[PDB]
Amino acid sequence: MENFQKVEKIGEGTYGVVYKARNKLTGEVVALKKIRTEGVPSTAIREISLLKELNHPNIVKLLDVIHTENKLYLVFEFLHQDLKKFMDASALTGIPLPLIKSYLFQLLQGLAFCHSHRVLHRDLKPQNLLINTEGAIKLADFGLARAFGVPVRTYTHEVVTLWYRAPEILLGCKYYSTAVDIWSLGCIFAEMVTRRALFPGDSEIDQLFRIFRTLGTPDEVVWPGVTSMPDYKPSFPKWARQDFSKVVPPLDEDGRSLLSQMLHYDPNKRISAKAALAHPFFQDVTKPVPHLRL
Ligand SMILES: Nc1nc(N)nc(-c2cc(O)ccc2O)n1
Repeated sequence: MENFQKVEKIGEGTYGVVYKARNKLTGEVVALKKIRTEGVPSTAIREISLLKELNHPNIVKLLDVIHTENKLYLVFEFLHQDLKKFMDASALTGIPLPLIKSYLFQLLQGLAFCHSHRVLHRDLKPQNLLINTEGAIKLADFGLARAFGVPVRTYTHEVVTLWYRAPEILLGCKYYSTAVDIWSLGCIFAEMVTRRALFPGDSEIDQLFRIFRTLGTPDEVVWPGVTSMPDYKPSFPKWARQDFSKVVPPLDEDGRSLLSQMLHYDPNKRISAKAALAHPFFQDVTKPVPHLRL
C-alpha cells in the first residue's frame, strides 16, 4: 500500500501481521492487517467483505478489504492495547472485579450481536480483544476463521494457542456452533480473575487433558454423544471434576455460577451470550475506566 505508512508492527496474528498505519489521505490512523497461497481464495474475499456490515460498538470495525497483487489487506479501526498486554501489566495487582465484569459484559454483547447474525469468531483469545481509555473492549478478527481455516501453525512458523479452544473442536467435531465462542470467553474470564491461563495446553492432547483434569473427563452422562466423537478414545484417563471454588478463587458465587454454565461440556447445554447477559452476575454491572499507560 502506497496510501499508508507503517508506523509500527502491533503484532503478528495467526492470519497475518498487523501494522499500525497513518493514512496519508484521511490522515486517520488505522490498523492494517496483511493476510496470506497462490492468489488468495475467491470465496474468501466474498465472506470477509460481508463482515463490513457487521458493525457493533464491541466489534473492532473493519474499514476496508483490499485484494491487490494477490495480497489481502484488511483495514480496521485502531485500538491502543490488547487484553493480554493489559493483563500482563495488571498481573502484580490484578484487574479489579468491576472492570473484569464490565469487559465480560461488553464481550458478551459483542458475541450476542455476531451470533444473532449467524457469525462466529472461532478463535477468541486475549490477544485479539482490544481495549481503549474510555473503558470499552472490542472483538478483533471476527469471521476470519470462517473465510479461511486455522492451519498447522499460523500464516508462518509460529505456534497457534490452543488454550481457549472448546472441547468439541479438540474432539474433532466437523460443525462448530456459537457455543465455541462462549467457551473461549469463559476461559478468558477465568484468566482475568486468577491472573493465570485456565488451560495452558502445549499440545492438543495436553489441552484436552488439562480440561479433563479440572472439569472431569466427560462421559455420556454430562455430554450425550461425546463417546461417538471422531477423536474420542475410550482409553482417555478418567479424572474427577474439581470444584469451581478451587478453580477461580476468590470469585463470588454469581461469578462462579456464570463461569460454570460457560464451560459446560455439552455445547447444546452451554449458556448463550444472550442468556449470559441476563445472569445475576451482571446485576450490579457498571463501566469503570481502565488505567492505560500508552
Ligand atoms: N495486538 C494488537 N495490539 C493493538 N494495539 N491493536 C491490535 C489490533 C488488531 C486488529 O486485528 C485490529 C485492530 C487493532 O488495533 N492488535
